[PDB]
Amino acid sequence: EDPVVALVDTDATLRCSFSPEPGFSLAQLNLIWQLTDTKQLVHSFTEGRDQGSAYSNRTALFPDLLVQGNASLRLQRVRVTDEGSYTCFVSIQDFDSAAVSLQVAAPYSKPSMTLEPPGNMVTITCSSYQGYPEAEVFWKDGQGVPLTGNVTTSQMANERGLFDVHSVLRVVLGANGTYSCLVRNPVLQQDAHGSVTITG
Amino acid sequence: EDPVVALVDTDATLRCSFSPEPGFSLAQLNLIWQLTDTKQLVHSFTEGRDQGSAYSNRTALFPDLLVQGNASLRLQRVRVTDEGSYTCFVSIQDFDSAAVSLQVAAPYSKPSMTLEPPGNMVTITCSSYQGYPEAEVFWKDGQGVPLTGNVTTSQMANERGLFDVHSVLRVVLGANGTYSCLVRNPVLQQDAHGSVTITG
Ligand SMILES: *[C@@H]1O[C@H](CO)[C@@H](O[C@@H]2O[C@H](CO)[C@@H](O[C@@H]3O[C@H](CO[C@H]4O[C@H](CO)[C@@H](O)[C@H](O)[C@@H]4O)[C@@H](O)[C@H](O)[C@@H]3O)[C@H](O)[C@H]2NC(C)=O)[C@H](O)[C@H]1NC(C)=O
Ligand SMILES: *[C@@H]1O[C@H](CO)[C@@H](O[C@@H]2O[C@H](CO)[C@@H](O[C@@H]3O[C@H](CO[C@H]4O[C@H](CO)[C@@H](O)[C@H](O)[C@@H]4O)[C@@H](O)[C@H](O)[C@@H]3O)[C@H](O)[C@H]2NC(C)=O)[C@H](O)[C@H]1NC(C)=O
Ligand SMILES: *[C@@H]1O[C@H](CO)[C@@H](O)[C@H](O)[C@H]1NC(C)=O
Ligand SMILES: *[C@@H]1O[C@H](CO)[C@@H](O)[C@H](O)[C@H]1NC(C)=O
Repeated sequence: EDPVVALVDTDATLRCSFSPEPGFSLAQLNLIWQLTDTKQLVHSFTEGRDQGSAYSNRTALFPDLLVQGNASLRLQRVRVTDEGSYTCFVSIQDFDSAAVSLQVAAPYSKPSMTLEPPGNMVTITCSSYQGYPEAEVFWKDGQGVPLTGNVTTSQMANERGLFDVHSVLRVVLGANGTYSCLVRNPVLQQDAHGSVTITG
Repeated sequence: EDPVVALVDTDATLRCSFSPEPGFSLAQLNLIWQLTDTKQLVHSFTEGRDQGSAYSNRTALFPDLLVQGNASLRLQRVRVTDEGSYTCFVSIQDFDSAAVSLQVAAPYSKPSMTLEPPGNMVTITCSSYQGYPEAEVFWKDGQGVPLTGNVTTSQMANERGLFDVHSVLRVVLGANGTYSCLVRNPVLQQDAHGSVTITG
């Protein structure tokens, strides 16, 4: 740049320039015109808006032209007082984002078993403590095979969000049956079991 | 990214990343970690400083590692409540500057001439009005040749900064002399003159 010569009482243009990326949008652009030496503010374009002229009320941008990278300032009704160096600061912000999901877990304790002590309906109870998230519960006999029966299973969360699972199987008996509870944590893939065996 | 699995009561790390330019410095970087859905603030690094953890007091950056582009966040003493998606916003600011100097000008009016009316010391007076900046003043005879003599020249600025120049030449007379004043504006390179001619 050479200096800009302006007749007193006329309007003048102070050049400034940038090269915008194809992405570009004015919400990115942050633009300050300042008196070089003092660093007093003259005109600003920030946060997708054209703020005013700061003190003068005699300055303007070419708001239709910014997006194309013209940050030149227009100074009106020039006067001796305006003489000096002006500095144009142009900051473009490129914002990127990434997301990350946190999955929380806790293990369930070894279950504790309970019943009402051979063609009779009896109830077995599986209780396992303080795991997260909700567990998958499986009842099965001693050779891995699902037990038939009515099972009620509830899972109750404490103050800290952790679950205690309480699962109740009502069965009719067979003289030699083992009965098992597997409490699974899907997320950790940890398995907890207990089992009663009934002969007599 | 896959999701991050954290045992309750342990510490976990949420990854985030950037690729910095060789220029790069932390005063450029603006960094927000937010709960994706709510958009509540978790942790920020702005204006060359690491602001705190926002609400939790359980979060940290790796401040020694930012400059290399690691914006990962450390979450401490994890709990069910923390479960969710987190979003990391990374804005880098590249600031450029240019300076432009405004040189103001105004033209001087045609000078007006005055004297005390042939081997006598007389005084001629050049007055020119409202120019800017200070002018160069030249006294000369009628064939372009500098006049010898004592010249006093003063330049006085009005309310608006503009100069009136008043230049006084004291000469001894020669029976046939033309006397001239050239008032020059260096900046505009406009010349203003007046002249008296003296026969009798
Ligand atoms: C940013 O956009 C600006 C807004 O359009 C551009 O400004 C324009 O620039 C063009 C090309 O250089 C100028 O065209 C020239 O204008 C002069 C007229 O004389 C000057 O004096 C009057 C005062 O009476 C004042 O209005 C201006 O300062 C004038 O420049 C002609 O002699 C030339 O032949 C030619 O037509 C436009 O005048 C100018 N417009 C304004 C309002 O300044 C600028 O070029 C762009 N900058 C960048 C970096 O891209
Ligand atoms: C940003 O910088 C981070 C700070 O150093 C980097 O984090 C480090 O990443 C390395 C490489 O992947 C990890 O090394 C692995 O760590 C695990 C240890 O188990 C995890 O569990 C404990 C909880 O008890 C917890 O401290 C962490 O979440 C652990 O990751 C090992 O099994 C691996 O073999 C290997 O050693 C560092 O542990 C990790 N440090 C921390 C504090 O997280 C990160 O890689 C950088 N990110 C980017 C984008 O560059
Ligand atoms: C600047 O302009 C506003 C109108 O937008 C006006 O209210 C204010 O008084 C002006 N200030 C000066 C110093 O001219
Ligand atoms: C966060 O930490 C500051 C100490 O830096 C402490 O004064 C403030 O009470 C903390 N807030 C919470 C909610 O723990």
